[PDB]
Amino acid sequence: NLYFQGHMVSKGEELFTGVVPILVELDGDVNGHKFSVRGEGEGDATNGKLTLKFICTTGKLPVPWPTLVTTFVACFSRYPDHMKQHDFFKSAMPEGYVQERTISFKDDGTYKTRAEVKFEGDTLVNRIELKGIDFKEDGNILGHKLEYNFNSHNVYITADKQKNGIKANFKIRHNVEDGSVQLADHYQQNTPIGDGPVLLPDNHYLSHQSALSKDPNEKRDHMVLLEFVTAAGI
Repeated sequence: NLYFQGHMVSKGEELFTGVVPILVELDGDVNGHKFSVRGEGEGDATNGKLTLKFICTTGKLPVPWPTLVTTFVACFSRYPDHMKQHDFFKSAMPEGYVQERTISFKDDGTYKTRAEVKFEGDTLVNRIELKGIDFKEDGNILGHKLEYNFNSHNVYITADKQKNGIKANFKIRHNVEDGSVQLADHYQQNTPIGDGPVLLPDNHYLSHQSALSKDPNEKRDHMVLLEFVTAAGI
């Protein structure tokens, strides 16, 4: 008798009832400084929780770890039941979506990132290409003057019916070691990788909270990240 695979039958938010393994791979280039990062962990969409651990595979990371948190999977957001029809990220799965950002650091350079978030086998993969230009060698970023912590932020989402996708805009505040704040202007676009229909939502926001720590037994440059994300606004 016949055998049916999980994705032959199920799609969308149903692939996220359980705990999904995550793989993150980033190839970076900032002012000609090339680096790579590999991360792995789990995502629990029912609770809006994800745990990730990142290791710089090319040695010393040339930017501070907090500047990369936003680049390092909104499909694990906790959407309340009264907002199911507005969860674009889960509806594009398993084929996934493309996430593109421009991150303009105030008084400094800009990141441009292109990421594909999709299932590879039973693993949720976030594969990123990052290009950084016009950073100051003494600035807060290349000079490693950012504190190792992260603040909570809301990501304000609007539909983009033109490109069958999503748009978002938000400011990130990085604590600087001298007591000031380094601003990171995020502009974001999301478009489905596949051709199937996707939920295009009314205006709403994702609420992000993050916790960074270290593993004292890991000698490679690394970051441990706990994130909680929930949806709200309607």
